[PDB]
Amino acid sequence: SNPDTGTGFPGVSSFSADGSFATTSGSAGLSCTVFRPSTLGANGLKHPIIVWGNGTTASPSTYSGILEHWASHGFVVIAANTSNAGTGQDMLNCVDYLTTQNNRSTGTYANKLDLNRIGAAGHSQGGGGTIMAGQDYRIKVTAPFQPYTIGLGHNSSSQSNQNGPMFLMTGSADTIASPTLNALPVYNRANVPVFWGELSGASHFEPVGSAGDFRGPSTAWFRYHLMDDASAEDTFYGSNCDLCTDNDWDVRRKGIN
Repeated sequence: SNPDTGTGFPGVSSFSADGSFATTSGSAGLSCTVFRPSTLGANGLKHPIIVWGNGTTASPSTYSGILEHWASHGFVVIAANTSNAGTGQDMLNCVDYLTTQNNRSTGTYANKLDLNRIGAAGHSQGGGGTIMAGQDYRIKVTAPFQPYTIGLGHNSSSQSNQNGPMFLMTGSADTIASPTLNALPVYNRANVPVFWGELSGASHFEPVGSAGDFRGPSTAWFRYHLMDDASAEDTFYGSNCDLCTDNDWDVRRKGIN
């Protein structure tokens, strides 16, 4: 038996493998898709939320592996349907949707959600959208996967106006959202703690589907910040953090030791 998280959720033996929760997916109104535990609210718990923004041209289903993976850990994961998530607006609309649905008398989400534990994540233009959305006071932490910030609705003003800590992921072989042009400015302008991991040899497609080597670390990040999972702290924090000592990763950290 792994120790429970600080917010009362089950502990896990692997961040890269499925959690304990059976999952389902479906519409969350006309503008969003949800991946979530089939049963919400066991043990009187309220579920944290991850909001997702798709890459350019993509749909929620492009990332169904990663999104259902987080759902299996206990997260209610809501994806904006749009293939152009760059302004962050569609993603923040997801928070509005879940807020409404949580505050209803009855419904799937009625008094089942922890609105104080919302994070955001996305790929490419959706990673840019994550940074745009990450300015909002309701977004506690972000995880942009290979963000595209040099066009497609991005406003670089957002980068110095983040609400909470960022786990910036890039691939060193990403030629679509080149990290020098797209991620280095984000890191430099950030007003919050930033953990930047650049996965060695990773292309722009690594985040697709089950998100490959980004899956485990992104799960650790949200479990740490949204679930107070102590066991995840050592992935990011301390001099010899797991990412820091793993040669697959090139790490830069700002406001984190």
